[PDB]
Amino acid sequence: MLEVVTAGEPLVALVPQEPGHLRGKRLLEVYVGGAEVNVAVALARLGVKVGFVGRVGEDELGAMVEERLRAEGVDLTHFRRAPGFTGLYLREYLPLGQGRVFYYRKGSAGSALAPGAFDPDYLEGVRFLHLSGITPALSPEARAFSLWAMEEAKRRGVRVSLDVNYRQTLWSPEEARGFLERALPGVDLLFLSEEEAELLFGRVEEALRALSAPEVVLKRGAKGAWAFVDGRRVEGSAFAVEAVDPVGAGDAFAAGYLAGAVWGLPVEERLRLANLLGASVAASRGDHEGAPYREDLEVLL
Amino acid sequence: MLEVVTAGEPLVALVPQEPGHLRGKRLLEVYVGGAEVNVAVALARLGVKVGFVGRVGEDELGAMVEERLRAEGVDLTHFRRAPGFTGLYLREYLPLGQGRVFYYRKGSAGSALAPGAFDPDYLEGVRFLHLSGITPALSPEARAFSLWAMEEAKRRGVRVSLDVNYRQTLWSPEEARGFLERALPGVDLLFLSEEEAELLFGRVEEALRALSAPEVVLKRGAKGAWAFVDGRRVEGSAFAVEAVDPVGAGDAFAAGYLAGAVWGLPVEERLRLANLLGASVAASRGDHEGAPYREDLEVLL
Amino acid sequence: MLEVVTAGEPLVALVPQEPGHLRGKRLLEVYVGGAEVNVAVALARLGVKVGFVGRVGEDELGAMVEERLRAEGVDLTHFRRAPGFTGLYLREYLPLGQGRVFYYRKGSAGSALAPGAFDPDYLEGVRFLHLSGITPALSPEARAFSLWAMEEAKRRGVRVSLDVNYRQTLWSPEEARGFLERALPGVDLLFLSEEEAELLFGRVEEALRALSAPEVVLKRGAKGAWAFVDGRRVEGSAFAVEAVDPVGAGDAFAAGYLAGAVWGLPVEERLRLANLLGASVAASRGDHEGAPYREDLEVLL
Amino acid sequence: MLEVVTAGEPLVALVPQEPGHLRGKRLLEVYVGGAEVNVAVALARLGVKVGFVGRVGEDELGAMVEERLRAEGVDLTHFRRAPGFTGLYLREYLPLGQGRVFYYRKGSAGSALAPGAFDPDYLEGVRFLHLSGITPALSPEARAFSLWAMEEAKRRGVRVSLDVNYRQTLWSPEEARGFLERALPGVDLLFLSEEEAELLFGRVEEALRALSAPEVVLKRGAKGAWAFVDGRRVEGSAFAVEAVDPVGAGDAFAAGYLAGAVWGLPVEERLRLANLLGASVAASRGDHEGAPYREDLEVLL
Amino acid sequence: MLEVVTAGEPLVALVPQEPGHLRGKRLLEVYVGGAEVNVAVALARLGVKVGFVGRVGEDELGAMVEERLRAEGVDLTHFRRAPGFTGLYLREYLPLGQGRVFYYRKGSAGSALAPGAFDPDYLEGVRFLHLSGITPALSPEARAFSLWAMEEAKRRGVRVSLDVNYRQTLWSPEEARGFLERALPGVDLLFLSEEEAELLFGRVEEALRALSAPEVVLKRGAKGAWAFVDGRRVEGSAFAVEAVDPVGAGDAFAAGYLAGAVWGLPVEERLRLANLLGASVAASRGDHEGAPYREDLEVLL
Amino acid sequence: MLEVVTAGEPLVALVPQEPGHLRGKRLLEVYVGGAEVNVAVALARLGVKVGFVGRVGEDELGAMVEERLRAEGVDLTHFRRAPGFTGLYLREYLPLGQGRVFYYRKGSAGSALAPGAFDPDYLEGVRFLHLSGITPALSPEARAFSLWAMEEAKRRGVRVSLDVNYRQTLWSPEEARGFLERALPGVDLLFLSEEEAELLFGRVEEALRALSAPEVVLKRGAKGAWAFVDGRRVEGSAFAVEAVDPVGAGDAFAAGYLAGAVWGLPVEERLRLANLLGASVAASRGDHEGAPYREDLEVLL
Repeated sequence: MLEVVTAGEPLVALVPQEPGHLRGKRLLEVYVGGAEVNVAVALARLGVKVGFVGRVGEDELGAMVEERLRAEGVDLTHFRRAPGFTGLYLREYLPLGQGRVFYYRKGSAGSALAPGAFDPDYLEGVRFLHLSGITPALSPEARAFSLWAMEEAKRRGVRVSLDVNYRQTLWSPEEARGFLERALPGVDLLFLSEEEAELLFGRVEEALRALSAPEVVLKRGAKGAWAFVDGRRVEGSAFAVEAVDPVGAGDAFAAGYLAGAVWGLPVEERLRLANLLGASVAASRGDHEGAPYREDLEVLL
Repeated sequence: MLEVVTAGEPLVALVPQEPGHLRGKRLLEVYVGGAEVNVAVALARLGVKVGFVGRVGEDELGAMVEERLRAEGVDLTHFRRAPGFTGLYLREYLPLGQGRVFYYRKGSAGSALAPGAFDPDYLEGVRFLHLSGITPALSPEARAFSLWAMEEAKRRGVRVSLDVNYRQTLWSPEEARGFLERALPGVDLLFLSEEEAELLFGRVEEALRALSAPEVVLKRGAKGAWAFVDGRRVEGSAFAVEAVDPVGAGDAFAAGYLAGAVWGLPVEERLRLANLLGASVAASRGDHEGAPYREDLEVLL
Repeated sequence: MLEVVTAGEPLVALVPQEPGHLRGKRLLEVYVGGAEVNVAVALARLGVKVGFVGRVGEDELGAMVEERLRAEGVDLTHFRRAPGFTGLYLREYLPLGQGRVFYYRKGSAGSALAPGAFDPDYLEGVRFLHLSGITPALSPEARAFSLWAMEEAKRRGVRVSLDVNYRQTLWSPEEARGFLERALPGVDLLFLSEEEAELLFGRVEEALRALSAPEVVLKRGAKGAWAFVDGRRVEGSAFAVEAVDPVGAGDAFAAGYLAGAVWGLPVEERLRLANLLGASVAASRGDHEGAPYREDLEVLL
Repeated sequence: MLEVVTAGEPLVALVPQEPGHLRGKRLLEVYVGGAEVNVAVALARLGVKVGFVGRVGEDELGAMVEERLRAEGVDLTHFRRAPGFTGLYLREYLPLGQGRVFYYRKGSAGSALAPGAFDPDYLEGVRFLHLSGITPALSPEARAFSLWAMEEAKRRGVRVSLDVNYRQTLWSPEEARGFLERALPGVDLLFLSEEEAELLFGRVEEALRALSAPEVVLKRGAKGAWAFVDGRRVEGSAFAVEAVDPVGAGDAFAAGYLAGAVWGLPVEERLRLANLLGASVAASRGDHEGAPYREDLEVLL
Repeated sequence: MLEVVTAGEPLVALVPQEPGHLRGKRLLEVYVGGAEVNVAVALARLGVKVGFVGRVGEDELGAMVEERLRAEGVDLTHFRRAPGFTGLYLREYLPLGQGRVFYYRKGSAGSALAPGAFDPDYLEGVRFLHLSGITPALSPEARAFSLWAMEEAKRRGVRVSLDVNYRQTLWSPEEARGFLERALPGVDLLFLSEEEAELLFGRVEEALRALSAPEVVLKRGAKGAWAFVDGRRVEGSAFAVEAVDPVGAGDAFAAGYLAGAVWGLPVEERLRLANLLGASVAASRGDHEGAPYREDLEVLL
Repeated sequence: MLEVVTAGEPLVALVPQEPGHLRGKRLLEVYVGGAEVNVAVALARLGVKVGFVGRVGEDELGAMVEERLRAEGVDLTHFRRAPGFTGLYLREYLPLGQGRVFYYRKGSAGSALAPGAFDPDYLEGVRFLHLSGITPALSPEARAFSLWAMEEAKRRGVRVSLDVNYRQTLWSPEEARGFLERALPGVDLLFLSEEEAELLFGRVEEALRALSAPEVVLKRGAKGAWAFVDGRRVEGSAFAVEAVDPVGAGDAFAAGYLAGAVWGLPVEERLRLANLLGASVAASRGDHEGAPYREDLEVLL
């Protein structure tokens, strides 16, 4: 039976082979991305039974997303290609660290996701229901899907895990705050960035007051991160590793935390695991390339 | 002074390095494409003074299209980057020959082209205004621009050259037929393929009565091509070369025919030149990569 | 329910990117191969429900073979990674056509296959059990498994399909002849090439009297192929396409013929389908890369 | 006349182009490896007259090993391809530093090497006879070859240089200790790792007591290294350079030490040279790629 | 109207893809280089109106230099291909940092440049005239061109910017001192390296006495740099970034300083800008690849 | 003892990876070339004991040429690196077939060859001395060396083989004719192409009366070739293979003919062998890459 269920819109990533302006590249690398897609893959590689709910288009790029989700062993009971196109995006990372991203996903098959996008009995028996703030920001339907989804998960006695992921492209801090204001009641585990808390609440403190979920994980760059359970406040191991491709590192972190949770580990081990996946992904090119496999944690253990 | 002026929506092409399904590729080559862009660059390489009218987005792909046109020596007096994104498309050529394309250009800055897009006096003293049937098919504003453009060209004694290029993606054979029947009177040089004639008029014979422009060039696959000028029907040289990447060959063909015209060469030479350009492009990867330079026609001469 | 079940030793292929001696290559491409693996993946792409029975080692190459089969949708109920290593082989295609292969598979986890390797009830309700003459040649345990397998299939009314594939590396024409003469009674569909018939029976005529299975398909290079069913001899379509990487073409051929059979198509269509699959693979690099997807036969239809 | 003679089994290395699990790679880089092979190449590039004794198979990979040994100028009086195959291996280096290695060398032509594998008069006049602990661990014949070899070198008044190289794949710490226990009497220069001394003697101290050769070089990660001559104990320059591909760095270190010795340099210069080669190789991909040439030491001098 | 005019000889750079001796490479990357060429491109990318004076050969490499200068938007009123060849050079960067360069430019079309190489009225209205010490060292004609050029720039009320660039391949410290001794009277902005001052004057102090131009910029490795205006001595921000390809970093630095000057910025902002471009280029492979575009400075601002 | 001795200027070839103008390539492949070098390596691969006489510069490209010759087993007794640089050249093959070359070899260490370049006694006991018409064309010193060389060879009863290879770059058909008329008496085996005969004597008929050497082989494109020996005219096998990289094919042809001669094979076999070598090279990239190994002629036999 499923331990984790994540949902969202998968994307195909087009990245250059090295630093530099995208305008000067003549070759691009292809990867499968998407916040929840990255989390599903990372969990799946760790031995966690995960299911992914979503849609891709009936095109070559959608077929690519599906092969990857299937090769990795994700459950696609409610994942399928459907009329429409698969969204993609282009990334470029500049010499001195100032990167930029371009989207071609507006109106894609996967951006659809409306309430009822799958069968709620799927969630039955599942430990977690992970979502990302990107999804509800895609369209009104998705914003509705999100709420419906976590509500149907609560109704199933399933913990809701949410990764804020404030995408300024999708919506303004106001709408973001709005959704959160409405969604927060049902979140059990909330993943937040210091910059997000600060960009949506003024300071990394106010935010910690407002968004008071049973468990909050505040990621703070290379300065470890703090996990807030039982009013207590555990700090995480900072990392002195330099970023190869920092895209997807936050997704990996979230996945490592969930894996630890799903495996009933103390908050310290959950944090140690979170940035262990986060660091691995940050250390590799691609969105979730670098995510460690079960057998790997075992050996380093 | 300019001899030719083209106009349309530039596109960035993403192409795998060898045959096979796109779902399995991990690398894509980047090329600057677009029917009119391809003609402009080919003419520019042959030494014909050419200007391209159009828009790209204010992103990295748009900047890429601009440096390309600039590097080739295309006049961009009325070409510029504007708010919005640059359209792109993916290509795939299957082992046995069956190909497929995927577009990500809907709502791009380039498909905006509406009447009055450039200063008409730009066309003054110009020999040819070149357009593609792809342009009016992008939208009603582009369909209008098309007509307005040749109207302004005709008003200035500028020969109007039109490459049908029927794209089933954009419109139906009816709307295509509709646009044609309306635009034909302003056309002086019509480039047409057999399939289109049949796909739009039943047979390569009826299409020729209906679409009777002052000079009509009918491409016939490797069976050469026929040039209908002055009740006369010049037959072109058939070529025995295998297509590497046939995509931009028709444009290279028209461009060579135009260069031949702009130079006032006999129909026999325009065809020879047209077939030459088309083959060099067909034998190369990319949309217009492979198009020869004047110095090449000098030597081969 | 499964329609076809294949079984054998998977192999990882290492191939240079262009012709030339292997001693001079600095780069090798990695592909998943294996006669039966190739058939399974081709059928899986055509929508035929197929299961592969076999073992790989508990290494990185074995994990690679497994994700591939999983990504393609091959049932692996009885396929798994086991102690030992995964066999691999290097390939080399010389400029003028003379090729050479090098094997590193002796004692691999995959060449273990012995009688009872899987639960026989797996074959229940299955249309075909596919095997290759390469399998029984790997070892006496594999030679036994082979016979046991088809015995179990026949006992279940499952049609037994066998691709001779005489590998001089593994055994002599005598042992090959010996195995054949013993296995033939349990065979319903025999795929054979002219060279093998001659290399094992003197001439492509004697081999046909001796090896008289209910349905025998004799591949004849580019001279098409003959299908001998019901005293009838259907001749196949000859193809005029140049081999890029001929290696996995025979398997693609059998797979298409099997898909045609599983779909209950006339011998003419099985051959058309078999020749189609074989050509698409021959025109591509890799062992089974190039094999078409059902959606391709839909369109070409 | 020869200054140094090394012997062992050459291997061909298959490495991915970047970090990551071998299972996800589709391209591999080819290199010539083997402990003693790496030492022979490094010495040869420094101007030291070196001979290499060994065998490769009569295959493309063996031809590759020979071209490399010959291109570099090693003496192959007793090196030749012989019936059988050339051994190979696959390496993979994980994002966070946990690498793994897979072998396909068991039963290779080069694993043969039995006593008398060459003509002992070859050693006559030679300063050193370098061997690696990998060789005697390959087979009983090789274990015999080793002892025979250094015995025939002593009998020739040739110093024996041995690099422990404890390969846990070849044999257990017990057998390792055994061989050393028997071999130690004839070793003049022994190269040891701190981890080895610790893994075979409990602590980097006990080992220093037991293995008391006229000269021992204890490599200690990036913490320089200690050279033990005349009861004295010289320490080596630590290095603050990060590992690109640390494979073969120990071989390079050994080669630089021998080059210094062979050139009659004080123990400090021998150590400075040792980690100068070690650092160069560690700084490059491949097994011995990066080994500096004579002219290089000269310039930095 | 032009803000900056630079002149010299463009070169085509052949660099390996990674560290290592050029002798072992089998693939080389192609780039457009040349001290003044690099400066012109960097200025052009920043929005500064720049013109480049020079010559390339009538070969494929010259056509490549011109496309790049044109794509980037440099003014080529006085730049053209002319009978003769385009110079090239090969670079190699060793594992531990000891690189080497090989030239094939002697007698190239661009090495010509004699007094009158262009029309002095071109300089009219221009803020700066940048030159590099490489040019006058190429030939007697060029040495003459330099003096003539800056003299004609002074006569036009144009500030002369000179980057010493002591190339020991072109001339000895004596001839270098000579030219400077004669040229110094007309230099307004002189760019100097600490090693140069030291290699041509004994110590970074004497040099500062002798070469007393209205403004001198002394580059000091990663130790920032000092700008000397009004007897005052401003220091520059040191940088803790490691060199990817340090070739052209000095040109980029010079360009950033000029851009700041051309934009009337205080000496601190000129220095901040100088090493901002310098660092970007040092951070990328190629000669001027990595040079930032206008829009980039804006965003980081 | 040596059977053949070649001599000339080695060259390093830089070639793009696919057809197209050189101005647009960003990557170049590196190959060791040189008419005589190509012959030497081909013979060396076929097992013919061969020595190459020549010089390269003391740079990285020269070291590259040397390791190549050494790796192939070419005797370099009189080959060495000397002050100066190694010549290189760029190549470009256009889509439709029109090719162009660019040289950077003037004044190289290799074009120094003057009379007395090696010890004449080196030629003793040697079957053939092979030279190319390219050599005497490099300079008067090389033109002298050429004559001196064959004079010394003839004085030793060594057969002199000469491949005209008329290079319009080096000299005119008159100077070529002049050198020929003077050298011909010392020639025993003359390799000539039809174009050269016509380009130097009007028609492939006159050239044969004038240039009447003991054995003349006239290459005739794909129309095979004629071998004129003993008033007899053996016609060679025409080949129906498409040129991949035709550049070094003529040398591969001569080399095979020479190997055939050195082995004392009938003219029919020399031609068969010559055509075989030429085709294998024509079908491969590089100057002499593709040339077969003896073990290949063994198997194809």
